Amino acid sequence: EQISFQPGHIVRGVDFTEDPLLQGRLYSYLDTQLNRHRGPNFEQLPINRPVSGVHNNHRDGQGQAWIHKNIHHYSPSYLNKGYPAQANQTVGRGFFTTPGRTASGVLNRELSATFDDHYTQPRLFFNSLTPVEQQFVINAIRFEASHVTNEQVKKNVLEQLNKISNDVAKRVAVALGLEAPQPDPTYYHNNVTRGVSIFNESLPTIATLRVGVLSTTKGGSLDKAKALKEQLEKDGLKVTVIAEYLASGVDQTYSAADATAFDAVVVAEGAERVFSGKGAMSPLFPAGRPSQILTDGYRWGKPVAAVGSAKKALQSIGVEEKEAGVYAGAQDEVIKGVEEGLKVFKFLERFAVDGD
Amino acid sequence: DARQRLKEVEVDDNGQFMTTDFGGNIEEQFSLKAGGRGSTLLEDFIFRQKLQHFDHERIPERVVHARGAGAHGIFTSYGDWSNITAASFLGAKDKQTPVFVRFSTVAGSRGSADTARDVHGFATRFYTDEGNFDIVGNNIPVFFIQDAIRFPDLIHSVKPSPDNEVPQAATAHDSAWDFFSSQPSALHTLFWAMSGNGIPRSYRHMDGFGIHTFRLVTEDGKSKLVKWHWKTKQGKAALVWEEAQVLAGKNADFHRQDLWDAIESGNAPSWELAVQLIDEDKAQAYGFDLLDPTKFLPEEFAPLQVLGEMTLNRNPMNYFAETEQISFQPGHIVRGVDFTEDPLLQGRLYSYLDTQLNRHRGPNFEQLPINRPVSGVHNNHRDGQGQAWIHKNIHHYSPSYLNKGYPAQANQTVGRGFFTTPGRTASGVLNRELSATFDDHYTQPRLFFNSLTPVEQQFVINAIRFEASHVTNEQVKKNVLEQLNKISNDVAKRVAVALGLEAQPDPTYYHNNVTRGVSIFNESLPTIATLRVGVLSTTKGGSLDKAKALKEQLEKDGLKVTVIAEYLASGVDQTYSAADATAFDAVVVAEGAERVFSGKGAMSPLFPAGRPSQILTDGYRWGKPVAAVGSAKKALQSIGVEEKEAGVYAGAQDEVIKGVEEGLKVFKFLERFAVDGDDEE
Amino acid sequence: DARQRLKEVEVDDNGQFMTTDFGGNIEEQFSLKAGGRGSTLLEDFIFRQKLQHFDHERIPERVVHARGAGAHGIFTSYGDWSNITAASFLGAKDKQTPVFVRFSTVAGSRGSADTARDVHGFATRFYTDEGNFDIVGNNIPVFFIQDAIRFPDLIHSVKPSPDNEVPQAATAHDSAWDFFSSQPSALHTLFWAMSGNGIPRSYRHMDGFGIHTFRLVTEDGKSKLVKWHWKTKQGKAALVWEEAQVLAGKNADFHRQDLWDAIESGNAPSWELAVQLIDEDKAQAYGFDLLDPTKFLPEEFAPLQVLGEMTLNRNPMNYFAETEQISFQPGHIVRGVDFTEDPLLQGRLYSYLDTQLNRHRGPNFEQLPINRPVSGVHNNHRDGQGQAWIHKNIHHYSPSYLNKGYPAQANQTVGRGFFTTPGRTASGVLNRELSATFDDHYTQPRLFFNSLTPVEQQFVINAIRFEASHVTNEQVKKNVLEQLNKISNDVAKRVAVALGLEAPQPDPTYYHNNVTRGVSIFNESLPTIATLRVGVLSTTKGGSLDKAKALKEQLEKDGLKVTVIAEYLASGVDQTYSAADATAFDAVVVAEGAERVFSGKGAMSPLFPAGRPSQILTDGYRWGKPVAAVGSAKKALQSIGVEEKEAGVYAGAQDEVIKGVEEGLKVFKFLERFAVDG
Ligand code: HEM
Ligand code: HEM
Ligand SMILES: [O]
Repeated sequence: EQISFQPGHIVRGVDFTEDPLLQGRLYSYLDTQLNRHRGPNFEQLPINRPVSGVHNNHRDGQGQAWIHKNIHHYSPSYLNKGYPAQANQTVGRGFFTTPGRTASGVLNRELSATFDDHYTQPRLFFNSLTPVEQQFVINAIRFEASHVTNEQVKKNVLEQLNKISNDVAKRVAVALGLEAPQPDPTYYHNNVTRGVSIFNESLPTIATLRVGVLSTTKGGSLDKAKALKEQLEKDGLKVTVIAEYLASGVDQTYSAADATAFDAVVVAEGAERVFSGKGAMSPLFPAGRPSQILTDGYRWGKPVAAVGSAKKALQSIGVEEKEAGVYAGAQDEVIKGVEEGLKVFKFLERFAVDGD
Repeated sequence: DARQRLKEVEVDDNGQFMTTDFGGNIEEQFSLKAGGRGSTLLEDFIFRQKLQHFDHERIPERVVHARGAGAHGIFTSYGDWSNITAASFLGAKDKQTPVFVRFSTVAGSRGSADTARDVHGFATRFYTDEGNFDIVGNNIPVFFIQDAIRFPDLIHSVKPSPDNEVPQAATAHDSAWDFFSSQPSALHTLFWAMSGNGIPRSYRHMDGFGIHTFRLVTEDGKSKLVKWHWKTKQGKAALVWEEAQVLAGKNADFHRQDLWDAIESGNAPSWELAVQLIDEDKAQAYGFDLLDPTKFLPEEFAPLQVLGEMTLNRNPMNYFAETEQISFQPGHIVRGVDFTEDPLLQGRLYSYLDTQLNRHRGPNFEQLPINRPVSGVHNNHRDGQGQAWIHKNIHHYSPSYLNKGYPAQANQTVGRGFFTTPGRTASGVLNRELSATFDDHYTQPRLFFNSLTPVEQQFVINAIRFEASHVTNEQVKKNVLEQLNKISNDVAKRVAVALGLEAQPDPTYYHNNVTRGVSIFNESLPTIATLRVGVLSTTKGGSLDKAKALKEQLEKDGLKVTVIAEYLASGVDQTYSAADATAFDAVVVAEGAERVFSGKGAMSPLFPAGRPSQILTDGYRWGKPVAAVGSAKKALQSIGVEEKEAGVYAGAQDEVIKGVEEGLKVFKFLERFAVDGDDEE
Repeated sequence: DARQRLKEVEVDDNGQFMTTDFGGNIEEQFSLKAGGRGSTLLEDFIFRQKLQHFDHERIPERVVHARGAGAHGIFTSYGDWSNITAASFLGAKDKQTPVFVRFSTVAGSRGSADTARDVHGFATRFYTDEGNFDIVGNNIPVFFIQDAIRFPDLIHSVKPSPDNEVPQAATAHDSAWDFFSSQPSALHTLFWAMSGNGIPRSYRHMDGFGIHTFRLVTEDGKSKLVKWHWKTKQGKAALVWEEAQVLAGKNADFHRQDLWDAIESGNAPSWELAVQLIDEDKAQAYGFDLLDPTKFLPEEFAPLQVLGEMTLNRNPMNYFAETEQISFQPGHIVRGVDFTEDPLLQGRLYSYLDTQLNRHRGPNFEQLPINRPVSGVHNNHRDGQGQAWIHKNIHHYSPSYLNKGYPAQANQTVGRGFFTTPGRTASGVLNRELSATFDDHYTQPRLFFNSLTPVEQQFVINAIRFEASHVTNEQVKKNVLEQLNKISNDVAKRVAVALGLEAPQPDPTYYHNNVTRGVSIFNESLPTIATLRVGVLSTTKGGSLDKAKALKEQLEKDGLKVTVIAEYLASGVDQTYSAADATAFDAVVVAEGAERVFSGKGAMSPLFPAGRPSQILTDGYRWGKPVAAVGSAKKALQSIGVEEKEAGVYAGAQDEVIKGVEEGLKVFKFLERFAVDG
């Protein structure tokens, strides 16, 4: 909470540029520490202290934590013998502004005309995402803009999106009940660039990813869930065994469990008894909670699985083993499948695209 | 070294390159500019981090006692006093505890003169091994008011008028004497402040008082009422008002320079810690209520018992970080000491904790190096502005299974915890009154006046005369007269003369009782070490060689000698232009220097006209020992002083040295001050 | 009434019962206690709200200029100055703007003496109808340093030594003169502070200067370089150092009481606002760079042109809320004015905004009554500590469809917005350097010294002699002499005498004999003696008091403040000898018959310190004041070795003394009583 970042925390060998956003940040971060720490000595706090040593003629201030020896706290001075001494580019490893930087032109309250294109690179970014990745962007916009009560603002938003892509504006306009505007091709283009997409690449490792194992205290499901858990942990996964209560080997109750906590959900064999009938109706958890966890995990694109007879749990929510990211069969097959699925992480086959 | 613990926070910049406050070597003598004669750039991070720290240097001055100075030292107990207190720092003979002491005035702001007339603060912190114990005292044993809720009224009335902020550091204005006359409990402290206690010669020449009755408590819970006393081993000594006034202009740092010089020269000042001890069942047995802070306990009823000695022998390294930032509290109490139901002390406990939030602008001020105890802090406090530690215990609450019970409760029988005096009780109705035992506002002011010497009494009357003559309102002055008349009809009569008001007796509280230990001028000093002699000389003739030999012999006795002349020739410490009699405790004219007291040598571009005659005149008129060697006798003659007057020494070097050193013990020669009735025909 | 807008925040407690800060009538003279002699209860909410507020009264003093006093007034424009500036408060003849001015010293803390020797602040706020415009000036036209990044260095060196915090409000110590000699740009302001400008008689007797070159800008963007000047209508007047030292102890409030009294008695002080105006192309035309704040522009090259007059006629009602809390800023600029590339001014703009965060502990200090503009505040700032308004505009951002564009942008053409001078350009490399045109630190100090009268020069010599003699380090004193030698060989030699050192050989590089007008104090008599003060030394015995009353009545007819002094406060006596000192008066007059307290029995009363009447008269003579005695009282003058034929000493009948004293007060200080080297 106390650490105080600053873009002006710069060292020899680095300099700024005339980026007008950066320029004002340098002022704002120093000044704002005076509010958050109500004093000028916040760099003396342990988490803010440098390791290299502080030697200057600053004194006093609220919460002054040091006692300075040098009583000639000024420069230049004969009485301190020139110490602390000036450092620059040539002596003392001092900071220095880049020697070649020049100023030229009128003092202005303006921005360079070179800044005026606000649409090309939004179009470039959208172009460089996968089709369902693109649909995530449009569905975010659809959700967000649907909260705007003012009609004119919504049309203003559409007018601006239409300058990025006519198809984006058309697809957002449907959610808003607004007309598809006519193409404004000035900034349209089809170029792509690497390194901006998330969903076009599988994960380099699955270590620390979380597997929820839905089990039950009745029968022999928990012993199988423990065996499933110990194998998954060998790959560096964090595995939570879930049941009706905290029996031996249970990490969490159904009452406290949610699919949002896990990157994969697998039903232990025998636990299909909590997905329909009497085992699904219990005072120890909200009605339908095990089915809701599997439904959530499926609908949010996670790897989902069931071992042996627990395939019935997949059937009870209309999910088929045919599907990508869905695994059934015996334990070793489900383990290998779930582990492969975590590399994919999100199975975008389960998300509808406009006109698909 | 009493400052030893502070060495881990000390910063040495010698031999180093300049840096920012976040590291990185820099230059910070030129702003970054857009072109040769261009404007300064916002990206000059070096400029802004430099000037931001400058712009935020100041913190609020103390709401009272803003003006003062302090030093580190050692307290040594003279014995194992566990028969009267469980306090650790008093638990063994020759047990040593580091101290810090700050002295101060009260009314004036941070930059006002040391030699204003005022009550003086005398605050000691003991860094004991069972926490910080503070005795936040004054150089006067009684306070103005009886209930802490009245403190803003007193302080508002003696501080400057709120419309023009006039006058600085002075009680000599309408509102102060309106309050003194409307709130007669104030008359006792007023008399003390009108005496030598109001204009002491130095911090080292003051006694100190806790004022309040406190309690000492033993391990088994038995208690005794106690008054704290500091007895100066340098002797009490005071100026005269007409000299203190000039000194306020010539050297506003007179007292803080005095203490700093005494410590640097190896003449560390000392005070003995002494107590008066009273049985609980005798709290109301000495003619007043010992809960009443407007009273002191006469030593004839309970004598002083010395417990130990404090010696102040280290100056601070950075005044701001140590002296300005230190936060005294009467709530800084330890096992073996307890409070009393004194209604003034009661509210102080709240007020000194609260005011730290204003001065330090955060609740972690006890983490400042000068405020930290040496004994260790272990509790469940967390966060706060400027939190300087990183706590390991994540279970920051009690009671708790998870933290195993630690940090654990300490009380009377476990962990040497603090405990309130076990026998203390409350009885009666909740009330907004004061006990009728507090009613007498005049008897002890009269006892104090009765116990001063005749010229000392005249100093008191002349201070009131000076102060009350500044009161513009006629009725306030008459109100002051009526209240003074209740203490002493003669005092009221003699004050009335100066005010042009009419002199009748009101004898309800009159009496003739005296008590010891409240006078200053009835006793000579036990040592003249560190006292200052100004040797007036000249650069023409042989006077300087003689002045140097005079200085040499005087310095052998521990005196600080300043040889003065027209310019800084070899052997001269100060010029006449820069010299004034207020800086010295005695003035000696070196032989031959009589040439600068008349004729050509007295009119020179190098110093103001008449300056050597003025230094000698001031010195004589202010009661100092004055002297002239050999032919310099003529300088005494030129100002009309005779060679055989008390405290005047003429003759050869050896007898002058001897006479001056004897006169420094007397310190002030009071036959030079007229007393009412002296001028009658 | 200049204070009219402040009347809605004034609070009258007369006729009322005491309350808490949250309402409810209370008593607050007794703590709540458990039993008759019992402990105070935590539930005494009355006690804690009263003491909490007292406990938190103090705010940090100003980092510099901590010691000062101020007043309200009116500024009146003498003309329509639209030909040189778009500034609205200068836009019509007889246009009136409320002002508040604070005067100050620099080094001392809040309780330090007014008559310490120092540079003096002279800060003026115009509450214009287009925002607050501050001229944050000094009583001296040049500053110590050339780049704002060196301000902590200067101030640390002048302020008390950081080990013991000694000395208070004084440059007379090692670190300051080490700095003056290590940083030679400081010598010009140093000389000014060593002159009468360092010990002025009153705030009302100081000129004022913006110091920096600014720009005036017309509606069409044309600009002129400008120097701001305040010219006192009371005349410039100074004390002598040996007098200012005594006055520092006898009345630390000498200057703040002088201004308070003058306003309260109907003697409102006035200053004329005047400018020097030069073209852009003159920035380096006069042998120095006009961006250099260690140089002033001689009036021979550009004369003063008066624009209007300011008169201070209202004292504050609450010092703290008005004088203490007011926050000046050179950034308080309005349309029609612009900055220059003065590297000292440049950094001030950052510093005064930032420091308010420390002094007021929050971002809303402009909302305080003394800081508020009269022209209205409309922007999208919100929240912050102590937010005192309730904003109606919920769309607190721009640009925005939903707020319909309001508040709207204002610039040169729309809405009378501020605008930077359109022709200003930047050229060259980013640099941490100063222009070589800033190099000469000695010519103008010499010019200043050359332009003082011979005794006025001795005062500067004797100030340096006094100051430098406190420097304990031998080499620093030698470095001082080497730097003084570059200004004047004679100055160095005369200074070296007091130091017992040998002055270096002449260094003629910067020597010259040029003089310039308007920088001297003692070469001009005072234009008015109104508000000047006469101490009348009388006695209660005999008929002296009646004559002193008649002498007082006649003197008051010429606008003088008269204090009749005697042994005690008899009828007609203003002050006792015990309370009196010569520092309080501009002239001292012994009333006939009062010679009886200068010798014999009458001089030995217990009612005052020995010799007090003779010391008052002695002090007044030696400090250069007009002194006089009526009739038989000339024995008092003879008792101190002074005689009637001297300049500024008057004797004879009452009619003769009054006429002589009043004309002597115009001269103010008689310089024939001060010895000059040689
Ligand atoms: C016997 C009565 C009193 C004595 C001997 C006394 C003594 C002192 C002393 C010596 C100081 C300055 C300590 C230092 O040098 O830092 C001080 C400060 C102070 N006093 Fe008192 N005082 C008394 C009464 C009171 C009362 C009744 C109150 C309020 C209820 C009060 C409130 C304060 C405050 C708020 C400070 C400022 C503390 C700080 O800023 O650190 N005093 N007092
Ligand atoms: C020509 C040069 C300067 C002049 C004429 C000048 C004048 C003044 C004056 C008159 C005040 C007192 C305002 C008042 O009465 O409240 C003041 C205060 C102050 N000055 Fe300057 N000064 C100068 C240089 C500087 C510089 C170079 C800096 C820093 C870069 C600086 C920083 C400050 C600050 C921080 C205050 C305190 C303001 C406040 O607390 O409200 N000054 N100055
Ligand atoms: O300043």
